[PDB]
Amino acid sequence: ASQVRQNYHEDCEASINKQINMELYASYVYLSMAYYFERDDVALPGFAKFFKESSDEEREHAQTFMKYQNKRGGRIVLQQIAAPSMREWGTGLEALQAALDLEKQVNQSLLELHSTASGNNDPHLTKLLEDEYLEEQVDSIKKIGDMITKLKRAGPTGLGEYMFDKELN
Amino acid sequence: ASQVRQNYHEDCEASINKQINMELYASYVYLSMAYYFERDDVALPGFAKFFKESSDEEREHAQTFMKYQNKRGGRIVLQQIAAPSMREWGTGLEALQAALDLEKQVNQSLLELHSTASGNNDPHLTKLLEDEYLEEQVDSIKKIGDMITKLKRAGPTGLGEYMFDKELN
Amino acid sequence: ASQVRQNYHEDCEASINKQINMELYASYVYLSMAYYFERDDVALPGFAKFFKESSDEEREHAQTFMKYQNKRGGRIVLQQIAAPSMREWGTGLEALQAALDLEKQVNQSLLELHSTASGNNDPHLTKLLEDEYLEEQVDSIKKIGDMITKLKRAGPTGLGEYMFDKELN
Amino acid sequence: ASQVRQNYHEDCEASINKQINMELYASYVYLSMAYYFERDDVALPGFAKFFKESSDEEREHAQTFMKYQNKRGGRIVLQQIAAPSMREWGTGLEALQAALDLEKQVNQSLLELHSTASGNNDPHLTKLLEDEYLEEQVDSIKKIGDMITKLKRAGPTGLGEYMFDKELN
Ligand SMILES: [Cl-]
Ligand SMILES: [Mg+2]
Ligand SMILES: [Mg+2]
Ligand SMILES: [Mg+2]
Ligand SMILES: [Mg+2]
Repeated sequence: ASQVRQNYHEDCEASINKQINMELYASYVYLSMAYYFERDDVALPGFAKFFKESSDEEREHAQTFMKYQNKRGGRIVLQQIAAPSMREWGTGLEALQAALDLEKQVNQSLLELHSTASGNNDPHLTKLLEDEYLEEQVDSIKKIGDMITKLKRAGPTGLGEYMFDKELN
Repeated sequence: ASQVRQNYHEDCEASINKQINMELYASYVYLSMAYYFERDDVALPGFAKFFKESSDEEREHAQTFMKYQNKRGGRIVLQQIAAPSMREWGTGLEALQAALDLEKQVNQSLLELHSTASGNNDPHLTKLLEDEYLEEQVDSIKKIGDMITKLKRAGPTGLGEYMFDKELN
Repeated sequence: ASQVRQNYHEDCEASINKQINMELYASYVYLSMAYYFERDDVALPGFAKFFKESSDEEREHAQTFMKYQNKRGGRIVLQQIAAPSMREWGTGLEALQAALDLEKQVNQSLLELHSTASGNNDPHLTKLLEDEYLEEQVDSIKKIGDMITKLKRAGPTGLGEYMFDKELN
Repeated sequence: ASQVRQNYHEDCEASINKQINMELYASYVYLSMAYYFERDDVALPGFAKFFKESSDEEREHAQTFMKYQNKRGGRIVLQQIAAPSMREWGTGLEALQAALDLEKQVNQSLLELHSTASGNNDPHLTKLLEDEYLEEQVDSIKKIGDMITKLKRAGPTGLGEYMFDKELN
């Protein structure tokens, strides 16, 4: 084992590798959305910027798990990053709804990782998950939920979508 | 011939003079649009400003071709600048659609001159076209396409046109 | 077709989608290398920083192609990003040798795209490739070649690798 | 009991007293190392500085536990600080290896305290341990592991030790 490894269960190590891939996948979904909103026939620059920033944040979250794996003496195993399932994301509202679903899927995986860490009596890992992942995940879900409600109020299509996008920019 | 002339084909020289006239014509079209949008019964100051700036940019493009003709030792031949095809340009959307078509007509002319320059083995001229014209032309076409999509989303008439115009201003 | 599309061949559009994927793959390879060099049993922070920066630059290159696709009215079609071919990259020298080979593979792909663009008489695309890709690619290959020579001189293992890494940091 | 005491188990109080002593001992070990590296026949000022700083940090960790004991209404019971096990610490590498082992021994003790606190349903104490101790302990172990790898690469004796020490200074 690594000279640094202590109290680090193989199941936690393996689950962190799976979570790295999930965060990279989420980053790729948001990158797809960002550039979809820059198509000449879509032209929603506020949505584009929101998803660009979201993509960067998910990549940073993946990198924090990679750093964490090394800190604990685990070994990073990277796998293929699947392309998002659709080429086009529909209306701004449909993209936000897909993002909300994805954020909750990621949250569920993080909570399952927390359960694995707790069951293996790894408080360093439960602290990481609580402070660096679960907190931001709840804030992200709340933000997207607010945005969905605001967009339903404004529009969600036509002038209201145009105005909502401008406030988002 | 001019003491400076070297590798400069008469067909390229003549086509440059045609491009100068086309750019001056485009400048005149956009000047007409700019002041149409300042009529008391139109009153779209964002559209007016957009077309004023566009008119100035096309005049600058014409001047860069005039400077180029002199750099290569060709002789500038200026001709009449045709009146724009319309006295009144309709809605903001109709003006943008006319602008998109004009920008694509200009792009086609520039690409045809690029072909003439390539066929005459004139890389100084292909460089000029690529760097000083074709690049900005694609960016302009993309910008106007985005604007058309945004205006169709906002409006394209009534309150949405009013709001889109303000964002443009 | 898109309202903006002009002189943009479907084969060029498809090849741009391939290049986006290749750039994202290169970004992933360099990300893998960066964190390999942060393992507690590797501990080469100069190499880690070099590959982190390289990863970010390749992702930016991918994003510029995504923006380009939209500018021309093509449609981004993302593909799965393959896993890097190795979990462990060996010595610093072996990683640089792998990077040199990857940079030359990317260069070959860019030159093939350039040939496709030239054969389809698309000077906007040849300009993009020359100015935004081929130039930086030659500079990157020269930099890595220099680094390989310097590391062979210093080391390439032991104290020389330790000292070379410091200079890189 | 103290007027402030609430949900504070006597076993946790006693274990905090043990940890205070362990931290003071670690501080003394690192103080011994620091001055060993300032002997005229050792003369490794980077190692000396690293261990001086480490000694101060361990004393601060002990003081935070003393403050904590008082915050909860426990009573500080100090114990003799044992002499370090060696008068002479050998090579820089041997000292780092001894430090790694000591850091892991302290980590094990902190994890045992965490288990005691968790079993006694004391989340204020688990929070202290996670945030103020376990986090820095993993970072310290990773840093020392990196240093051991770097020193093995550089040297670990002779010129490599001289150069590694300079980088540490
Ligand atoms: Cl006329
Ligand atoms: Mg263990
Ligand atoms: Mg609606
Ligand atoms: Mg065409
Ligand atoms: Mg009580």
